[PDB]
Amino acid sequence: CHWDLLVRHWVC
Repeated sequence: CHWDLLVRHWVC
C-alpha cells in the first residue's frame, strides 16, 4: 500500500 498521488489513492 503506497500512496499514488497522481490519482490520489492508496495502491496496494
